[PDB]
Amino acid sequence: TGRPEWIWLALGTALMGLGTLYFLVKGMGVSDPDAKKFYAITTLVPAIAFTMYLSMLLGYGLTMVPFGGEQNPIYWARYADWLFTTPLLLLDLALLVDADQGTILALVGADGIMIGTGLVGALTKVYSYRFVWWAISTAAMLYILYVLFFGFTSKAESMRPEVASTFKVLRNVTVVLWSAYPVVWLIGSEGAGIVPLNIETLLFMVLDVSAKVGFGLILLRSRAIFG
Amino acid sequence: TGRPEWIWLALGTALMGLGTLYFLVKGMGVSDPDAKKFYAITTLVPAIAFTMYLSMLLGYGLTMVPFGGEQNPIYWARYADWLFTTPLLLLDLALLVDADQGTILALVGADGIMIGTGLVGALTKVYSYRFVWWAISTAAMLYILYVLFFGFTSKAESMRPEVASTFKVLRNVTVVLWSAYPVVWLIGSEGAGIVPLNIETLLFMVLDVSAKVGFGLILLRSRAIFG
Amino acid sequence: TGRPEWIWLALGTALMGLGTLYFLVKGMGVSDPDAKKFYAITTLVPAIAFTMYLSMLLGYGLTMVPFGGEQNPIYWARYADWLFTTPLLLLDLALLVDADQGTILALVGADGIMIGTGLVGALTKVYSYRFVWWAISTAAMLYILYVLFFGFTSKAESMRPEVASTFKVLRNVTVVLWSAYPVVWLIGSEGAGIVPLNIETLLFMVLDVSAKVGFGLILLRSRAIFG
Ligand SMILES: CC(C)CCC[C@@H](C)CCC[C@@H](C)CCC[C@@H](C)CCOC[C@@H](CO[C@@H]1O[C@H](CO)[C@@H](O)[C@H](O)[C@H]1O[C@H]1O[C@H](CO[C@@H]2O[C@H](CO)[C@H](O)[C@H](O)[C@H]2O)[C@@H](O)[C@H](O)[C@@H]1O)OCC[C@H](C)CCC[C@H](C)CCC[C@H](C)CCCC(C)C
Ligand SMILES: CC(C)CCC[C@@H](C)CCC[C@@H](C)CCC[C@@H](C)CCOC[C@@H](CO[C@@H]1O[C@H](CO)[C@@H](O)[C@H](O)[C@H]1O[C@H]1O[C@H](CO[C@@H]2O[C@H](CO)[C@H](O)[C@H](O)[C@H]2O)[C@@H](O)[C@H](O)[C@@H]1O)OCC[C@H](C)CCC[C@H](C)CCC[C@H](C)CCCC(C)C
Ligand SMILES: CC(C)CCC[C@@H](C)CCC[C@@H](C)CCC[C@@H](C)CCOC[C@@H](CO[C@@H]1O[C@H](CO)[C@@H](O)[C@H](O)[C@H]1O[C@H]1O[C@H](CO[C@@H]2O[C@H](CO)[C@H](O)[C@H](O)[C@H]2O)[C@@H](O)[C@H](O)[C@@H]1O)OCC[C@H](C)CCC[C@H](C)CCC[C@H](C)CCCC(C)C
Ligand SMILES: CC(C)CCC[C@@H](C)CCC[C@@H](C)CCC[C@@H](C)CCOC[C@@H](COP(=O)([O-])OC[C@H](O)COP(=O)([O-])O)OCC[C@H](C)CCC[C@H](C)CCC[C@H](C)CCCC(C)C
Ligand SMILES: CC(C)CCC[C@@H](C)CCC[C@@H](C)CCC[C@@H](C)CCOC[C@@H](COP(=O)([O-])OC[C@H](O)COP(=O)([O-])O)OCC[C@H](C)CCC[C@H](C)CCC[C@H](C)CCCC(C)C
Ligand SMILES: CC(C)CCC[C@@H](C)CCC[C@@H](C)CCC[C@@H](C)CCOC[C@@H](COP(=O)([O-])OC[C@H](O)COP(=O)([O-])O)OCC[C@H](C)CCC[C@H](C)CCC[C@H](C)CCCC(C)C
Ligand SMILES: *C\C=C(C)/C=C/C=C(C)/C=C/C1=C(C)CCCC1(C)C
Ligand SMILES: *C\C=C(C)/C=C/C=C(C)/C=C/C1=C(C)CCCC1(C)C
Ligand SMILES: *C\C=C(C)/C=C/C=C(C)/C=C/C1=C(C)CCCC1(C)C
Repeated sequence: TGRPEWIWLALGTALMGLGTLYFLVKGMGVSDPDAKKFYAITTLVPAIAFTMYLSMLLGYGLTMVPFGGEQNPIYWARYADWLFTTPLLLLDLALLVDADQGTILALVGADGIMIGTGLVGALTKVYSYRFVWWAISTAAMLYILYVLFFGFTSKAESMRPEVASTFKVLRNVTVVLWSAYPVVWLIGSEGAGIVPLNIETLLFMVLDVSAKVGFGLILLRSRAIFG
Repeated sequence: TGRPEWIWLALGTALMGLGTLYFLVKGMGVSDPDAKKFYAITTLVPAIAFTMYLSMLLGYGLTMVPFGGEQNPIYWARYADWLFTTPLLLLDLALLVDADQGTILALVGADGIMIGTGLVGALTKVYSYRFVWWAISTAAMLYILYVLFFGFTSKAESMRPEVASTFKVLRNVTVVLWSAYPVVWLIGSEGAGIVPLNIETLLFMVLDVSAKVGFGLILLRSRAIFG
Repeated sequence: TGRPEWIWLALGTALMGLGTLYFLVKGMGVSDPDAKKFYAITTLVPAIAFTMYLSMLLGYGLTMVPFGGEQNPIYWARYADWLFTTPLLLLDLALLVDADQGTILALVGADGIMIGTGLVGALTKVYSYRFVWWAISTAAMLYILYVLFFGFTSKAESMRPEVASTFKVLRNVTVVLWSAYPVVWLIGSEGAGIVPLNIETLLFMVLDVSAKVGFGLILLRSRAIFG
């Protein structure tokens, strides 16, 4: 159930909000129309995660789903967060590496499915079926990382050294971080309960703040984002 | 509860639908690819408000939320309306003043949060917490008006006189109208019941029709929208 | 109720998934940045329909709505599908014929309403009112077909012969297919039960696979999609 993890949600909520503040109060005197963009996408990610973590802390983003043979505590807010948050992150990588609108659209449709499917997977009452949805979502995810790692890196080799290198850093970080989510989900309170909801939230809190604030920090503090 | 306000919802529904008709049957012989755009965004706002007001009149957009210590009548349809309607309005101002894609994205993310947060605020069961959400939403809103008023106006000074002036009119109107919503909400049936749901709907009906039809009229009837 | 149509949903789910696979494993060695786009939009349509059909087969996309004087089986998943699927289809026609951003935005707002209204129509408890929503949705739809048929065709006459002709084929197909949905809906289990949910699903399954996979096949297998 949901109560003892309140602390990881409260600390997650705080780091998001400050993460939003620092990024906001940093990109104010930025005139470069490109940087101005990078700040917008990057600043919006924590602003969203903030509202959603806060909803979990206040107990709104928590619902109870019956499966297996019991009433399970499912934090749906996570997906309302990820749904807009993951695409924005993808967009940061795309502008940086200057991706084709056709590939951006594909990655954005791949992503929406990943979360959409992951949300359905978290609310399905037939315990067994949840894993079917987990599969479809993890497949979609790999598609995204295959393109980010191989496809994008290729597009990064035609940009100036600052960009190619910052992209490299960002690329390694998303690929490692992203693949943690599905594992955490599979062993958490949405799949096979091998790990308590207590620790699960402590894990998703580290994985999030790193992917949202961490990632923003790496990028925003480089010159890779200028013309 | 919801019944005695049926008349403000029925008259709101009518003004929206006619508002859609007049704008539609006005921009038909428009060839200018820019005006053609302004009509599209501007015409869609009332078309949406129509469907949503109609849902309130038909009782679908009304739900009952328990808080404080009673069952409260909450018209959720408003946000399903605003969520797409406010961003479109923002887009009208942006094309007019020729804003950066980075600022448009920021204002659109600021807006989505404002309504998203406002929706959560209207459905939260812990009476006290509703105001927390009200705060976050009103903060987001001010961000939007700060940019519209100071930021955009600045971008309007480099456009031809017709545009700068029409923008001025539009700018004053949105800033005054927008700031009424949060006040109406705070004193209405979603916050502290100082005002009955009866009058509340009469207020939101004036504020809406003015912001959607009124605003469209001001703009659409000027030459500010041409090349 | 929902059980005997499981077979049309299972066969629909399969044709979607394979439809996704074939399109995916076809557009891999495509370098043309335009084709690369057409594949993205076109490939995403079946990928979405897949997830949604699967949700119906697994029973998640089915809900029970009380109206008339009974409990009715309503597959809401259809609209979660159509909402993103129809706009993508519209986008295929638009890029092909090179439409104005103002018209694309109008058709996309027209479409969102059509499904949005159609969804409301399927969940409204006042039997009679459902038809009101059906009307608004069918009106929106005609608007879309009026533009596709007359407006777009006009834009197609200034493209090379391969495009104008492929567009013609695509145009006839969408206009005939699209207009079947509202009729099927009116006589199905969402309106007047003249037809059993059994056959209704067999009809929507043919109409979908044709509109999504069929349409993609026609387009994707022509050179109309290259520069
Ligand atoms: C413009 C765009 C193009 C924007 C589109 C935005 C929109 C479509 C995003 C949707 C995102 C999705 C992923 C989230 C939905 C998940 C869905 C499955 C969950 C839905 O449930 C929550 C929903 C409704 O809340 C409820 O109100 C109903 C009506 O009154 C009730 O019937 C429900 O029951 C009620 O649910 C709540 O309460 C339940 C309580 O039950 C009780 O529990 C207590 C516990 O102590 C006790 O046991 C009681 O006895 C028992 O009864 C609880 O269980 C439920 O979980 C729930 O709390 O909420 C609406 C959420 C809102 C939509 C979130 C928005 C997210 C943020 C703000 C988005 C910011 C986005 C912008 C758009 C991004 C910009 C970037 C772009 C430019 C790219
Ligand atoms: C393409 C894009 C990128 C598009 C995305 C669009 C989408 C994500 C927008 C979502 C917008 C959000 C903000 C609205 C959701 C708010 C949410 C909290 C409220 C959800 O509830 C409503 C929902 C479901 O209705 C219900 O069906 C369920 C399943 O069958 C039931 O379990 C629910 O209970 C039921 O809820 C209804 O009935 C309740 C009745 O209870 C009873 O009351 C009576 C009273 O007399 C009596 O007491 C009974 O005894 C008692 O039981 C009632 O209380 C509930 O309130 C409710 O009526 O509805 C779906 C709504 C649909 C999604 C609205 C769409 C809006 C319009 C058409 C959008 C047009 C948008 C286009 C996309 C814009 C284009 C522009 C772009 C280009 C920028
Ligand atoms: C980034 C974008 C800009 C993306 C935005 C995406 C988002 C906004 C799309 C929304 C689309 C809309 C149209 C779908 C919503 C329809 C709505 C009316 C229906 C909502 O209900 C379903 C929802 C919640 O499920 C439920 O969880 C709640 C919380 O725990 C519960 O309170 C609910 O009751 C529960 O509902 C389920 O279970 C019910 C069961 O009742 C029982 O029935 C059994 C039967 O045997 C028995 O009788 C039991 O006794 C009885 O109690 C059942 O009746 C309900 O129907 C339901 O199953 O589900 C969330 C769905 C999720 C949002 C779908 C996503 C769709 C896909 C994956 C989208 C891919 C999109 C990308 C974004 C496209 C990319 C292209 C762009 C670039 C253009
Ligand atoms: C604890 C908190 C997390 C809780 C708060 C609630 C929160 C959840 C809601 C907040 C809304 C949030 C979504 C906003 C995100 C904004 C972010 C995406 C912005 C990124 O930034 C993008 C820029 C767009 O730039 P421009 O205005 O167009 O400048 C043009 C210039 O003239 C150069 O032109 P040239 O190119 O031709 O040379 O934002 C515009 C730049 C502006 C001109 C300057 C704005 C300054 C700010 C108003 C002040 C900084 C913020 C404050 C310290 C406090 C934050 C609270 C918030 C509510 C305002
Ligand atoms: C009471 C009502 C509110 C209830 C109704 C239900 C309602 C909720 C649903 C309605 C759908 C609604 C969302 C539609 C909004 C549309 C709006 C955004 C349109 C704005 O307008 C944008 C234009 C796009 O223009 P184009 O076609 O591409 O023209 C190109 C030309 O050749 C010049 O080219 P050049 O630049 O190279 O020189 O719409 C295309 C222009 C067309 C070519 C002309 C269209 C004419 C109309 C079909 C007729 C006018 C409407 C009718 C009187 C009745 C309205 C009912 C509605 C259902 C159709
Ligand atoms: C049964 C199934 C339906 C169930 C599966 C679950 C499913 C629901 C979820 C799947 C996700 C799905 C949404 C993905 C849709 C993708 C689709 C829209 C893609 C359309 O395609 C768009 C391209 C973008 O191209 P690029 O990478 O940018 O190439 C640039 C080149 O260098 C030329 O540059 P130049 O222009 O300058 O000359 O996708 C990128 C091209 C890549 C570089 C090549 C990718 C190859 C694929 C990874 C392998 C093909 C797929 C596999 C056989 C199996 C499919 C399973 C799926 C999970 C991966
Ligand atoms: C908030 C930032 C990031 C980096 C979020 C990423 C989220 C995912 C990669 C989620 C993936 C999932 C999978 C692959 C399996 C089903 C459940 C998840 C949605 C958690
Ligand atoms: C339909 C047109 C307009 C101009 C709608 C504007 C809506 C807002 C500015 C809503 C603001 C809110 C705040 C600031 C506080 C919480 C509740 C609201 C969503 C009503
Ligand atoms: C999946 C592909 C297509 C071509 C889907 C098209 C869907 C429609 C044209 C739906 C139209 C409806 C109307 C006009 C009436 C109310 C109910 C519907 C949503 C089925």
